[PDB]
Amino acid sequence: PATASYTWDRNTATEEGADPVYEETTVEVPVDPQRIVVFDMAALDTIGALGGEIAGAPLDSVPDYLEEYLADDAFNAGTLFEADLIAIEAQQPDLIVVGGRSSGLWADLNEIAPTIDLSLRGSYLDTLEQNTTFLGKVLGAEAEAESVLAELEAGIAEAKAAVTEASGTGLGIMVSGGQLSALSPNTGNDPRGARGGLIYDVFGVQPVLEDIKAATHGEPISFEFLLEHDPQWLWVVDRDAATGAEGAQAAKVVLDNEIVNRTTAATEDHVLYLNPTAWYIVFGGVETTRIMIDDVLQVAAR
Repeated sequence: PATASYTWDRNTATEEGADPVYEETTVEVPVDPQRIVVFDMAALDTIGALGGEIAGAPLDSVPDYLEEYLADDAFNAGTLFEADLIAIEAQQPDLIVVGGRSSGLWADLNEIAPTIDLSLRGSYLDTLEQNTTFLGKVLGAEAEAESVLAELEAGIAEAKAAVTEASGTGLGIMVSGGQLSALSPNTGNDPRGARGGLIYDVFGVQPVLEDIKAATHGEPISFEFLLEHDPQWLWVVDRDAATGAEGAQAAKVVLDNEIVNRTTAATEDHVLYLNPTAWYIVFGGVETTRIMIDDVLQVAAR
């Protein structure tokens, strides 16, 4: 009937737009927990992949590829941002897992049952390894955790090889509301920007500019930006697809314009679309990382 001690540097800020202030926190998590409530899809992902089952979750947000890991009678815990604390309290969970968008809900949830925050810390890759190992200990699935990490390391290396063999320069963009935002390699340990940098930081695409963030100003880029710097490969994340934005046109059609069609990437069939839900909503987790690996491996085929 053991517990496992979890200690991390918690962002005490509740807005995710606020300058973080980190404070070390420890929580005693029960081993082999029997009613887990998860708000962070990436933790939901990994818990499923190690053989677990989710008892409660923001159901309206669970991606179809993770739907299978819900309990047959799983209850709705809230949304990605907000908790139904009366429902949850009634449901008497024994472990609650929070992260990212739900990071701020930590203190309220922890009053109900031991809650851990598996927000991204530092490296996407460091987070993948730590969270998966830890959850392994919680679920009594240490062997499975060792195994999926081995698989994921081999898959990631496979994709990096594919990217290297494609060579060239690349640019990651995120389309939202007909607008374009340049993705940039993550500079610093700032975990706000780890997601954008994934394509460069984990998979090794060489950036079209040695300092994209600089040239970008932080402001959206024009179609003319693509044409100017003309990356060999263009990696596209349709953010509106992932968030359920109404009246939004698909990334594909947004990029179907006289300017972009003159781009090297377009004329050479070097525009690759990444899975919006995986790359933008979930961003972490075992099955999600596999989806990423398959997405990157598309360069091999072009």
